[PDB]
Amino acid sequence: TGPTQRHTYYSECDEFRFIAPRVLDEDAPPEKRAGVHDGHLKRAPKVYCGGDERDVLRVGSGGFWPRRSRLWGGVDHAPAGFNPTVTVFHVYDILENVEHAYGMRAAQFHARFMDAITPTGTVITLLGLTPEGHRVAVHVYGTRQYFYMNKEEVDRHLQCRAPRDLCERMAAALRESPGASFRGISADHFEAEVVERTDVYYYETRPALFYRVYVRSGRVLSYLCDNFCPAIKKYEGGVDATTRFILDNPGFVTFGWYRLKPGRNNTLAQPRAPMAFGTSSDVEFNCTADNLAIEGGMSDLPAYKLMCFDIACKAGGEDELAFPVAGHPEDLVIQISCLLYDLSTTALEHVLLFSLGSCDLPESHLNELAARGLPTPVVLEFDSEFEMLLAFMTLVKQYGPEFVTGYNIINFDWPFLLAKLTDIYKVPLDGYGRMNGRGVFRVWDKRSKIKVNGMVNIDMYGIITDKIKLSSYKLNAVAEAVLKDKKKDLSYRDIPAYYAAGPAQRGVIGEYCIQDSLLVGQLFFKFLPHLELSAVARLAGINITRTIYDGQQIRVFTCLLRLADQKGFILPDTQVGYQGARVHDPTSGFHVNPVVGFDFASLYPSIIQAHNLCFSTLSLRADAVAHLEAGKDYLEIEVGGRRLFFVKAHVRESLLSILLRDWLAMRKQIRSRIPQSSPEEAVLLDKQQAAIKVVCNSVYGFTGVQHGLLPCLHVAATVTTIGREMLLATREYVHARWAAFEQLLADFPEAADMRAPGPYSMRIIYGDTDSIFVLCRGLTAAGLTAMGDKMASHISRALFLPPIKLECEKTFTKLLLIAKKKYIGVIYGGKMLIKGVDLVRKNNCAFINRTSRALVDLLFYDDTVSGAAAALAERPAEEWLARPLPEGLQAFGAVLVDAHRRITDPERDIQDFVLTAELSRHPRAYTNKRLAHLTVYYKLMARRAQVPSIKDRIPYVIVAQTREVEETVARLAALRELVSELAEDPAYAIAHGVALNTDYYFSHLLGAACVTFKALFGNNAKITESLLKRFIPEVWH
DNA sequence: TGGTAGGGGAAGGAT
DNA sequence: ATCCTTCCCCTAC
Ligand SMILES: COc1cc(NC(=O)Cc2ccc(Br)cc2)ccc1C[C@H]1COC(=O)N1
Repeated sequence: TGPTQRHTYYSECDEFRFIAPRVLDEDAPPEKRAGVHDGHLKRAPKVYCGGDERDVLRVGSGGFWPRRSRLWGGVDHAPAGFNPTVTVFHVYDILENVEHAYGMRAAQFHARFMDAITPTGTVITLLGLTPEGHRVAVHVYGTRQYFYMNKEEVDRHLQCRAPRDLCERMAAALRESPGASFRGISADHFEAEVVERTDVYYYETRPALFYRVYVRSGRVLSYLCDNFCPAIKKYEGGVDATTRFILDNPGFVTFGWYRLKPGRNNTLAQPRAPMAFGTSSDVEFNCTADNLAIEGGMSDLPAYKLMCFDIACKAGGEDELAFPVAGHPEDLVIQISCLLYDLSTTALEHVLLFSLGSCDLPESHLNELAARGLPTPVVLEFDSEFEMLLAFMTLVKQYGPEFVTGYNIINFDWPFLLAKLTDIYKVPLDGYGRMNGRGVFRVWDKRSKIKVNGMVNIDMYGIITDKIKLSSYKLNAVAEAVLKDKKKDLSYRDIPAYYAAGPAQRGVIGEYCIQDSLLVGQLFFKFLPHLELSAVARLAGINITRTIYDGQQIRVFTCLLRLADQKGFILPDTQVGYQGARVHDPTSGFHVNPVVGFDFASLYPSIIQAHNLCFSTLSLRADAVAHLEAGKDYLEIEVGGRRLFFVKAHVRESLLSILLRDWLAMRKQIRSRIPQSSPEEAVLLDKQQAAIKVVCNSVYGFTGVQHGLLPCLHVAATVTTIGREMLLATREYVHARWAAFEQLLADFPEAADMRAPGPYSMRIIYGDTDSIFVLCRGLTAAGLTAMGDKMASHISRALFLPPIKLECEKTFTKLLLIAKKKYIGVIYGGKMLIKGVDLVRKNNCAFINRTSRALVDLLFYDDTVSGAAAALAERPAEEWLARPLPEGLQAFGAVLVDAHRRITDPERDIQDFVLTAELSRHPRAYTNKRLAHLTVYYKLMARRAQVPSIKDRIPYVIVAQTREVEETVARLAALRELVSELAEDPAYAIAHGVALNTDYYFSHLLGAACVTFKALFGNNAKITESLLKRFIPEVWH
């Protein structure tokens, strides 16, 4: 009969816009080859491979790429008698769409589903694979969204006193819509129960009656909540139908192994006829939700496919050396490297190279690849850009990669390709996902996102930005840093030349793209982001896509929604806040005596658990808790100049406390199975426990997001206030109970074998949020760890309710208290520890980092300069503006002056002198507008360079003042109409031979030394700079 | 729709 | 000139 849902992906083409560079035409004179052919053409799109040629949209007998498609434009390319009986299947993503009966009356659906989507119904599509390998999609009918409104509040406000009345009023209100979107919608299209529930906020809140309204269309529900009865609090109206499917059917997950089973009236699932399909899948099914169950024994991934891809483009305008722009039809997409792996076997299966102008890849590349067990690359030759892109999208639709990865493909590759397919060549994308049409293929620019239905996009860029700490995230730098495999860099400045020389010098470009994509693939399967995120999704009841791109809040919200709905609440729709921690004012300096480091194990979550903090256990009014005994039944606490009451556990158990306790016991359970488990299983177990730790640390934050979903800043500020009180109490306890060594020996008969020469003292020296650093003069750092363990156990037992726990983690031999939240120390195990200083701050140049590192390394791993710090301590350090520095410090001078050498002596690496700085916002919204990386940004923009994406790190260097520098400064100032305007791209400032500001980098090295070593001189900065000048020849001051 | 503390460097105004 | 403010980077919990 034909398809029931029109396939919008291109399967036929007779005429297209042909654009291609004239540089590829050899029979043209070398003078008539500069421009770029652009114009309409009326020929069937074709692709060349290995001397043979075939139409792009030709599918069947002979193909150049692999194909996993069945339907292709109403053609059933499946061997007749293809009726694989499906029992179990894995699910990775879930689609939420709408289906109307009038539309589907063509398709031969069972009566049940047509009843489920009578006027309109919401259908939940599970996408995945069978164990055999078949692509599968099961359509779940019956899922209904629903939301609550207070009955006593609606009855009186809408002058109605019955649920059918509410149905009438909602239907009517939807009729007189702006655009008459819902014409003819009547009251019988809604279901309205009356049910008893309790708002989640405040303990005083008692149950009441709420209308529950069921809705079949996300559009209808959205419009209702947005402008129905704006004066009436609406509950759980944001809960989408997928979340209802997961929560209301207990046990289901958003990622894992399901099984079809008999249903309520001995109902079986029904397979769809191919002409009814709505996905690029091999078999599809219709079922109600009771036809589903979970399969338990299954634990391993199925044959999901991962496409890693990178692109490379060339300009075409008057300046072919500038950076391309997808909006200009002259700049074109020249090459696309595309490699497909199997995710269950982590094995590369195919390599493909789309190219404008045929080529042959270099032989060194081919030999390396063929020798590394990899497959034989297959090049695809195209005459136009449209044919190349159309073939790429046809590959995407036919092979149907369930996962897609690359590097910075969110801010460059996909937006370029889709801007080409959209603005220039006018191509619909809604079918080029998993759905045959009406799908999702958008790209967004507090985070950039890429959402493709049935296609999981994981940009390894973000993965590395979160997991690895670097100064710049160029793919080669990341490769050398993580795999220790350096590969060739590339720039657009070199691409046109390599293209013009011919097929071999363009095959070089192909080698570069394929090496990039191989590297990305290696990173991917080292970090396994798919398994990590899939485990998070399974934990939070949220589909993998929203797991990646839609933030954290949604996860905690979904689990809390599950628990509250289970326990009789309903979450109300809402759609520097509170005093944080106090850093213990440290008395600075170098400490050589043993230092002990205590800290709490998950302080904030344990506070929540112990004191039963929750939305439902909080109260702002005394009369609410005036009927129970203070202290024994509730906790009174003053937070932010206001009294708060938290009813204790035995009155009303906290929702947050339950979530935390269950998650924790779950984590402990799965971690107790790591030993007696195969490493294959142990990777999955570790990803699982990682996800659990993530959401557990996500609770408190979720509570503190003012104007977020379900915020309650009272809980957050109570948490912080309790933490501060706990630290203060720990300090005062250690001071008062163990001031006398008599007591130490008393509690622990182990300080006998630990009494040191000097006098005995024990005082808290440092503290931050959940940490205590205690000085132990008069004690030997022998087993200070193993005795501090019994100490912290004693403190926890004697001071804090469970599950609050204090542990002893590290004991320092020497430690440098620099300033607040900044310190360096040497652990008793010989390991160094650096926190807060410019050492760890990846915004400084590698030279000053290495220098300051050597300085501190000397300060800790050289006995003479350590004794010299002790001698600086012997005296008040105030007098030393006229006194001489002890001999031990000599070494410093040496290193310092070596610096000067490396600064001015050429043949040094300029990359060893680059600064970095992240571009936070869109630059138009800025208060100073006079920043280094902003200057570099605007200069890069004027120069038609690579405009940096909206949130990367920009590198830069500092120029010295010249006549050209000041002249161009005045000229740019007049065009717009010394301070650190001397900032330049390392690229431009190396090829133009620009010289660095030698004074600035030495003056900073002196500044970082001043900041790091002000501690040893009573923490005075001016004094430290002055007596630092005593390590530098005065001809440099 | 990820929280509060921090320190220190760059730039600019006020004392 | 000296400070004193404010913004901005990136840390530590
Ligand atoms: C690493 O330290 C901390 C990180 C955080 N992070 C966040 O709150 C970020 C966040 C995540 C998710 C959502 Br939704 C909202 C915000 C909070 C407190 C501490 C302090 C420590 C001390 O004791 C703790 O339990 N955490």
